[PDB]
Amino acid sequence: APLQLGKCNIAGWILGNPECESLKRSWSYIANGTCYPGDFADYEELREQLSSVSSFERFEIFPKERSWPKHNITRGVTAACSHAGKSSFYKNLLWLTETNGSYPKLSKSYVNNKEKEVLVLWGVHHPSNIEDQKTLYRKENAYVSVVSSNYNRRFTPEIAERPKVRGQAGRMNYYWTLLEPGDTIIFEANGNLIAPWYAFALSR
Repeated sequence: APLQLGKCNIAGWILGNPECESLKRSWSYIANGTCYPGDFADYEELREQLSSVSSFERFEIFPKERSWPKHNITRGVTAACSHAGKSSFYKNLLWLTETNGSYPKLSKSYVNNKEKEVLVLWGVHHPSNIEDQKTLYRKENAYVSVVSSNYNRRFTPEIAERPKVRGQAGRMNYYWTLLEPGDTIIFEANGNLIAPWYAFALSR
């Protein structure tokens, strides 16, 4: 039987758009997208990845309140993702910002210790201007590094004046990779990382 996303699409569901329900289960096919504007890398491949699963589990990959002691985990909400008439954010990601005047370099790793695949999603924030970049990340030049046994990318914030989309001039790109059992993913960044908070374990 199909997975019913109702008002949402796969992007809004899998990122955790606050308007979208967060779920083990299975389905044969899949029947509010990104509340923050941006590009979703490999989106159609992800739709196909998720099209039929035999067990699916949402799990807290990086516990929000215990993982990021040198960064701010609470101001990272936006009117673009509002909920209960208040600013909010994707339920599966975490918008890290500076604390105490600094955004130190972070380094965070996860090993898939399960006996099935793990789907990890993250984002990179692209401010519209350099003043907002400095306000949030305390430096004009930042990087996000994501490495696993078969994935290696370094992301550079693209700062540029852009049309307002859903009220926002900034953007947020979304990315993902899969981890087989025993594979390790490492996040390194000194700004702009929208960190994993919940990830997914699934089987084909």
